[PDB]
Amino acid sequence: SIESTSKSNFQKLSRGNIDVLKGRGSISSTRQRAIYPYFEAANADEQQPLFFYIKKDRFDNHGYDQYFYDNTVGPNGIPTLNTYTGEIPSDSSSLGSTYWKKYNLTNETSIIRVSNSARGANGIKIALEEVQEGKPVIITSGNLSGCTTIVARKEGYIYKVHTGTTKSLAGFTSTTGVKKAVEVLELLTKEPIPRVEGIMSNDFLVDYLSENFEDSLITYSSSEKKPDSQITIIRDNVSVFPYFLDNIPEHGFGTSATVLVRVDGNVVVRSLSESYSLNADASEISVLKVFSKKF
Repeated sequence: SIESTSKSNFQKLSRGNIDVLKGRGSISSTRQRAIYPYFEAANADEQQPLFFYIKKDRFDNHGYDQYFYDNTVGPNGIPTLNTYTGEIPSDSSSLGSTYWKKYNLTNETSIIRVSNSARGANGIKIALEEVQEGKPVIITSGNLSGCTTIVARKEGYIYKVHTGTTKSLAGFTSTTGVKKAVEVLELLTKEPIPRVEGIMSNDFLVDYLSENFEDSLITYSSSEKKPDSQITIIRDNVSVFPYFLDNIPEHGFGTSATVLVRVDGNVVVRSLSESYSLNADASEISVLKVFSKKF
């Protein structure tokens, strides 16, 4: 039953098993419910004037944060960063969700959804030690449609940033989007005055992550039509995963989910990025590429 299968899903997750998320689509909902783990968030948006926000506060029940919101979508807009519990991992606001609209992970699972901002990046910083046994945490990116996500670890903390644009600013994500993501990482790593003024590209992001974090994973779109997006440098402590590759999938989306679970007293961190294809009516999905990484 949905109930028995969902309980089984939870037990697998609570034991640090990330296979429970493989090939089941994106986890994404606009629901808002307070969760137990403390974490910090930040935003860097490229509007005029430029905008920056640092949040060292908790997300409360029933109530979006206007600075992590985009009123450009739907009859009343939608949040770009929100927290909720696992009884409903995905809802009708998510086109890349199938399995998670039917089955769940129970209310004992906590979820943090981090989307990109209108013209920039949103990011969070969470301590591994904040996780409690039997209460797994999932950081989800929602559906990726050209945007970039970054997951990285540094001195007991996991950082996850999602950058891109909701509008059709061609070439934005691989350039200005990178600048916004780096500014957010700087703000979350005790640098109140970030100064990222050089030439931006995905290569810059790889070089930056290599120099400032222990290990990281970049989930992005690689396109010859927008060469700044193509990575040409190699760094041993930076893994890269192109979920979109030059018009392939012609119709689809990417996913990025990171789990933090305390198993037998030790907090484990695993990340999973996938690429899916969608049919004309967007009613069925097919997994194409998968990347599994332990932090």
